[PDB]
Amino acid sequence: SMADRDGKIWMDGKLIEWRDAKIHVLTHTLHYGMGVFEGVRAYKTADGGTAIFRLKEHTKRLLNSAKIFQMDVPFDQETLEAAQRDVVRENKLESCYLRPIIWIGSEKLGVSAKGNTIHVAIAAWPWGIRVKTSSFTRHHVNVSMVRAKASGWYVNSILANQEATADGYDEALLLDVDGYVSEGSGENFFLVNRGKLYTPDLASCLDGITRDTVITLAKEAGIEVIEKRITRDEVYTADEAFFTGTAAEVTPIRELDNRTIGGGARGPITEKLQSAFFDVVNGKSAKHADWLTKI
Amino acid sequence: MSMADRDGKIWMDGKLIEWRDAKIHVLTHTLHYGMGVFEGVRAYKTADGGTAIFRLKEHTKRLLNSAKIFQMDVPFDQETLEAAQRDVVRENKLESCYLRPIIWIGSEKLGVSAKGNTIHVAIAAWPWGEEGLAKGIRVKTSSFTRHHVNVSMVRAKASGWYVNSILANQEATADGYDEALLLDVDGYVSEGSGENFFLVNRGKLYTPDLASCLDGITRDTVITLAKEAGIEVIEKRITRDEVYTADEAFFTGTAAEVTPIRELDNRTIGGGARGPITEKLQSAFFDVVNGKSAKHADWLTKI
Amino acid sequence: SMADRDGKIWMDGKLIEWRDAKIHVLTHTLHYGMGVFEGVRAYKTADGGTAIFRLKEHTKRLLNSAKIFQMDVPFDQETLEAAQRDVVRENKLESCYLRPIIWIGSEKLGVSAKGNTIHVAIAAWPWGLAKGIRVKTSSFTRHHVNVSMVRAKASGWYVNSILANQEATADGYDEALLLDVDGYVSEGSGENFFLVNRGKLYTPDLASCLDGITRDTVITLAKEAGIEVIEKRITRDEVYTADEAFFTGTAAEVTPIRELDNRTIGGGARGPITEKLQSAFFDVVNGKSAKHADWLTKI
Amino acid sequence: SMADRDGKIWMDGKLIEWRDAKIHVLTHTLHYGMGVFEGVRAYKTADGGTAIFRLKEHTKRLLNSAKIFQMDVPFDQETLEAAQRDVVRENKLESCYLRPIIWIGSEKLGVSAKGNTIHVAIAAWPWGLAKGIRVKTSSFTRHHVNVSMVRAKASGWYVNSILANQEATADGYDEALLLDVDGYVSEGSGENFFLVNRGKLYTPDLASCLDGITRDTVITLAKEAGIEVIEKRITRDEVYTADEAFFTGTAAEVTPIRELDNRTIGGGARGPITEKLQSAFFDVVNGKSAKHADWLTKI
Amino acid sequence: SMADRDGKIWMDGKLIEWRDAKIHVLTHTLHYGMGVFEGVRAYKTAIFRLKEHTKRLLNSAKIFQMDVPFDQETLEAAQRDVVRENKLESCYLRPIIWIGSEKLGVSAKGNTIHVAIAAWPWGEEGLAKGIRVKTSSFTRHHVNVSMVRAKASGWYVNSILANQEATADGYDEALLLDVDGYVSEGSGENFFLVNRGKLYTPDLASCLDGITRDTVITLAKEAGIEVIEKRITRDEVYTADEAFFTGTAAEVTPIRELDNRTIGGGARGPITEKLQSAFFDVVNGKSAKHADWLTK
Amino acid sequence: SMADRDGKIWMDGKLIEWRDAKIHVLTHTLHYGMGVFEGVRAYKTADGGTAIFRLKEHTKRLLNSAKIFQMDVPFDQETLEAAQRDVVRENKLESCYLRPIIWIGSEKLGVSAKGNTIHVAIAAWPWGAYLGEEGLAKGIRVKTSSFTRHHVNVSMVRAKASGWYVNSILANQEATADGYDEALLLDVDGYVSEGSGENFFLVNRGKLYTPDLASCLDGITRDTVITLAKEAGIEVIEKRITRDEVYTADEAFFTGTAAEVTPIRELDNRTIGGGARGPITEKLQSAFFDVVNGKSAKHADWLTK
Ligand SMILES: [Cl-]
Ligand SMILES: [Cl-]
Ligand SMILES: [Cl-]
Ligand SMILES: [Cl-]
Ligand SMILES: [Cl-]
Ligand SMILES: [Cl-]
Repeated sequence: SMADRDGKIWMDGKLIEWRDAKIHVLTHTLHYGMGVFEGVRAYKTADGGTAIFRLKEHTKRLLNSAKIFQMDVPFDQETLEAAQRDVVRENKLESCYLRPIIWIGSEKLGVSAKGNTIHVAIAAWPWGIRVKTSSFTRHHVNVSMVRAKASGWYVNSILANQEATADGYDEALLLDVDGYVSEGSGENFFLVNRGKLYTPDLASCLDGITRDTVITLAKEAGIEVIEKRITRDEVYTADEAFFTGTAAEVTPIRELDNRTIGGGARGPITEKLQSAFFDVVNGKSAKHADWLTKI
Repeated sequence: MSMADRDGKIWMDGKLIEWRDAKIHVLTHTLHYGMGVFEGVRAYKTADGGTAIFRLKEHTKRLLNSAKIFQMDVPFDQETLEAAQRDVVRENKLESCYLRPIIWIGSEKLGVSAKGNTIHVAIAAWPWGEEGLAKGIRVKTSSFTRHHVNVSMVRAKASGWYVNSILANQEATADGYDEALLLDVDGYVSEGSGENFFLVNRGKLYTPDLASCLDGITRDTVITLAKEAGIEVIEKRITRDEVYTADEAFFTGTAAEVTPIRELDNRTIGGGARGPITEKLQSAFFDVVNGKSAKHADWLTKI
Repeated sequence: SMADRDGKIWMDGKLIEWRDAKIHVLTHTLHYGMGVFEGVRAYKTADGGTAIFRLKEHTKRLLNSAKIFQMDVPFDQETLEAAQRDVVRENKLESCYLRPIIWIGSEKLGVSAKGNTIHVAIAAWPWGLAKGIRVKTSSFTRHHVNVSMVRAKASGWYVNSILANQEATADGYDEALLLDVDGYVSEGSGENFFLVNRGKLYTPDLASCLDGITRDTVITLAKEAGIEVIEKRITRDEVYTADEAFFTGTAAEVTPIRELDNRTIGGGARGPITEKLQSAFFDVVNGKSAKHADWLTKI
Repeated sequence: SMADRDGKIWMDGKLIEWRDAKIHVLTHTLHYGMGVFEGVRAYKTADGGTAIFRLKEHTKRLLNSAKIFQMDVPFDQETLEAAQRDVVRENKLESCYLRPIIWIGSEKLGVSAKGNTIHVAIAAWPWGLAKGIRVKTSSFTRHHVNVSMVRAKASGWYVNSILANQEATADGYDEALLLDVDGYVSEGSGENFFLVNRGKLYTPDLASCLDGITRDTVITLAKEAGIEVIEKRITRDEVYTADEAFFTGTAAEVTPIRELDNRTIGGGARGPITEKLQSAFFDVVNGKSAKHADWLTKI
Repeated sequence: SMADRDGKIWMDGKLIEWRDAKIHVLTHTLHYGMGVFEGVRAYKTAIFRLKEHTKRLLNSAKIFQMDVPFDQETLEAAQRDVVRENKLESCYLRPIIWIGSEKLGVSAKGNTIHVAIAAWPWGEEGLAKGIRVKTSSFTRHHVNVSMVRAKASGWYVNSILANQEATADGYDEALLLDVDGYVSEGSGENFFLVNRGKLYTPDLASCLDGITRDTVITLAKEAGIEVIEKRITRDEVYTADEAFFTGTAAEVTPIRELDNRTIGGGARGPITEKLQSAFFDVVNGKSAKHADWLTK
Repeated sequence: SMADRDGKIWMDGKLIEWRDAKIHVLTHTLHYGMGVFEGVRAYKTADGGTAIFRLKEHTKRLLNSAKIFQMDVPFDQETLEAAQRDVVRENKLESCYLRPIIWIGSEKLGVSAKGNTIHVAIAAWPWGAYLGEEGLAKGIRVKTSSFTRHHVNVSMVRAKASGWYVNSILANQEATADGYDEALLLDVDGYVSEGSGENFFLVNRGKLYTPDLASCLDGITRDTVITLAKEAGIEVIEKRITRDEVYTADEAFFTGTAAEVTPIRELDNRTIGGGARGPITEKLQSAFFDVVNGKSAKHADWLTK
């Protein structure tokens, strides 16, 4: 169990024993879906030291998700950044994944309840493919607030992922309400064609930090980056395709809907970009030193 | 105080436990990812002094159907869950009350796509708008759009589904209205943030088709009573401006019962008060839930 | 010119000379399109009298159109039903067409002006069907129900109708048919649409189309004759393969459609259900129907 | 009252007295919505003179709007420019707002009227900014681009604006922001919409929104400051999390938005890029810019 | 091979030998998709609803403004003669109308409108136990892009794509949603669901106006079953009492699972069984009532 | 009749007599619409030679269309490039039109037949530019269709497939029935997509605008003109375009293999600009003719002789 572990969790202003990070079943977010979270990675750098990747941007995105929902968080940004470093340090972790989550408490359990506590907890733990286009449609931008990385949004991801894996695929790819490629269930989507890098415009899809990272490295590598509406059959005829996300970083996609992408192998743009990414997270990059925060 | 900090009994994973011991870890799958399902059920103090749950079979069927939509294997069958609900009312010494069964995904693995998590079940209950029911309420059309039927499984009564309802209800209430009315992605009226919507025009009863909206038990109840009153019930696509010109309008829901709407977007609905068909359906609904109907005695389970 | 006539117009409470029914170019409705109107007919009835068809319902729809716009009309329904009759009476008209219109006046220009006078004016003037018309499906799409309030009969909504109708008549067709934003048949540029197939009467559901009073009249008549009426989404190619089709409107009445997009509808002339409904309609407007006498108001 | 004033209106070829600018209530545009207008300003300049801002571009847009609707305007561009200056000059106006309007007359009052006169009239009259306004996202949806011709500045277009604007003001906000049919931000009820993020300027692509002359002025100024301008689909929650946001229009000039849907924008006052572009805009309209002197016409 | 067989095909007004029914590769329909066809069955008790199929055929040509140089009666007799001359009994008839080889522009007019009719002899436990269906990730036709009442060669690419998607992952058939996300139909069948004793089907909207559908609707009504045409969500299927497909090929086929969710008890439902039996009793001439649906 | 002619057609690996290139009526693609084709030109060039224009990209696109449909084409790309060339040479042609087509054969005729032969054929024939010459010089009259262009998750719009053309036939017939030269289709959202066989361009204030590659086809002639435009220093913008943007544009034109670069002088009875071929259109048309006629060192690899 992830519940049954030795360690420390930061909760509501202090470190507590991991197993004591409990709440009641009548917690608003459990019933109604309004809570926000992040996924942040720490890496063991070439130093031998450990640093968190883009800590500032992730924490700002967390507080912005809360802002979208008018959730007043009782901690400033600096407290939350320091808390995340503390969780890595006091758990004696090196390469790990951090999960900050902000949720609405147990005072009142109507839909419309106001006056519930806004809770915050932070835990951490140590830390090409075949893809199938999902029969489930990606979020509508005036139904769901797709810039807020919110607990309720993942039902659609779960459904899509479960569909893909039940039939033996590695991951799902979702189309938007107009039938264009939007994203994977937990990742942003990219395609390579004629030496140029394409990605769905920032419309229905999440505003990813790994996406932002890859986009910037591509421009610095002199690769043209185009944001546009992409049809499923552009993917089938692309030269390369890949996913980006905090968990997996850059994953090449060798097949969609049983149509081989390019030669079926990892492509040279995908490799150059994957390498440039490795250099930046292992702290072998002078240019992007400010993306790594040592614990 | 707080809903967590109470004396009584909650049924959880097969047994009654003390209320305060119904606890989950913060790394619980549903808390992070939104896939969980719940019901809201009412128990009423009936005309004969007793207590009875209203449409327990149908709510418990719907709960299990919601889990089925999500391929959540519930480790308890329907009969067990009906009996557990009656136990929670009994052992908390409740009369008129609200029941809240909830099924969620546990703490074993915390990826999006983790499989082999425990499917947990809990049932809590607690005791249970006089002006609104009599005079009607003021409703505002929301700027947020109701769920798309191939994005969200709108027949499944799911935790994640409610973000949209909170946002719409917060907008209405911030500007001083009683409730929100949401339109679907094509601009037709769908439903309230926790209620189904009806309108009356020239002695006929209209409701949005069972398209983007929840398949509501109170809705089903009111439609059956309407038909038993010889009232034509028509499922159709309804524009916001049909509402503005309707003879009457109202909401239905387990919490909401039958709540008349006297105003939408600052346009008065008919005479500005409870309408005569709304009152008739409201009144027949109250007879059925207070155990004063012989026809619908089978909708009440003594508890 | 419609402006240069003898006779009387009812304006803001009283009968005035026709030519004196004038407003300033800085009238809010002229600039910004928020005004509402109606079309109502009077007929010569079998007994030689003259009577307005469904006066109550037309006036209700007019005050409802205002209500939708939150336009506070300074006259009640009894007053506007009385005034309409007065306009027919004083202009010595028999068979004619009435045009009440309610608009926002001249005190303040600017989109968001509050405090303008809400004016009312009623004018009236003297006023295919056996054969069938040729129709063209428009390349312009009909109103979205959350952009325009389609239950309000509003000045601004008719830009769309003008574009469609001009597109049709420029290429030699009689009228346009408009599809909705989903590609399904909605209505003509100023009339509701019906189709007949295997003895049943179909018509687009009351979604984006106008709630026509002629539409309602003909639905009622159809039901009373034992014809099944079905309101559904209709594709253009159900029209091509239908047995009959027609339009309804106050000015139209029931007009048969013999061709859509150069595909012949049925045998290419007026069909038998259309004929029966037309005949039923004329019995009601000419005062031959005891059942429906309260649809006619004498004077 | 805007009808009851001293001054002169240019109408159908000549200056006439202001109160003589009258039309009949049976005027086609009043009933059916197809007429077009333009909003133009004259500003007092730094040399003490007075000039109209982008007269040539506003007049072209007006004539384009009529073209889109196939309204044959009986005056050429040069005549209409001279006419607008004559209206400013002859009413002894300095800082003012000018409103050329073109509409369809009174000869026939059917929907589909051929051979109505195309009328033209021009009037003019004398004519928050600092750390912003509070905006509410409308429940009404913005125009569909194949139902309404959104490039044509059309009387009927404004009914949607009036509805959104009244909804926002009724609840105590300053203005509405409208989403398009797909849920993306389109524009204000009378202004275009811009957001700033990470030192770049974003605006909804010219899709469902108006082709603004202030919008154009501001985009040009931005690019001349070396600010990157990107047209893209913008979600409402992108605005909640943006560094800055503002509106543009002829009447609004550049108005900062400090709050949308009770979410503070940035720090909740006017932002640095908005202030820069606002200052640049005022430098150009007050004639302090040699570079953009050809945007001003001496009166 | 279907091209290499003993028999007769009726083509452009006369019976020719089967292997003689040939066209050139520069045939307009082959390149541009505008052709129309039918599927008709004959049963051992009779062609089933020959008049109605032949009328739908001529209506499809009409929608496309394809002038067919034969009347309905001629085409009805020809179909009868094609079954006869191949000495067929239980069989499938395929009339096809297409556009010939005169001009290969998109916009070419003055191409010949050809007609050919073939037939050939004609899933028990699928009919008995029910099938496993997968909701497609391809969307069903838009009704102002494709003329969905016309049974048109080009309309079948969407069907093929979907069917292949479903079969590749081991399902029996695909189910397609429309552009709005509602249940439309299978790749060659109409869709029905039963709930609380009542029969539901997507409204005639994006779906094909099926002859088997119509048959089944009429039997249901005669049996006193309420039939409702409405928009249906995919999750309404998952929680339905019963579901099935109708089609000239599919007859009445139960659906026992959709997207790995069991429908009701996982077998053929009682209202499905009753409808399927009414259907087979009609096609095998065991019902006086509907005698005028069979030709002999 | 295109069936009744002297010449050679390449079919399933061989040159045979034109008239022998026959199939049965029971051919899957005739019934079900799954087949794919190209249109490709050859021109007589500056030195008396003749060359096929962008053969590489037309043949890669053909095979990609098969890919999208999962049609296993039994020849690789080289053989098909050479086969197209063979067919121009043997029929002794110069300025001509080539039509390769890949279709599903006659073994099984169920919808989901998954065992047919994948057949391939190439035909070519001559092209007379004078008959379309005045449209090229003076521009054409276009009518917005009441039919909507393909939805990108119903039809695979990057596959140039036999079945997509029903929509094009319908729109074209509607335009030509009422006396217009061509149709313009709007997409499911009301924006300008393309003509029934051509990509659409607009010019305004010196800049070149075209519909984003969304529901419209990824035209080789579209790509050719965008490239030439960028090389001439013209800003190119791919955006959503309303129909009233065309009514007020300074110039407009269609591109396509058949249509080359064809100006549009009127849409929906609204004159485009001065009502004649505009200057930018003329420049880009001349650059296009320069490239196809072998008058450009910059794009010499687009011609195979
Ligand atoms: Cl993550
Ligand atoms: Cl509830
Ligand atoms: Cl009328
Ligand atoms: Cl303005
Ligand atoms: Cl079949
Ligand atoms: Cl071509």
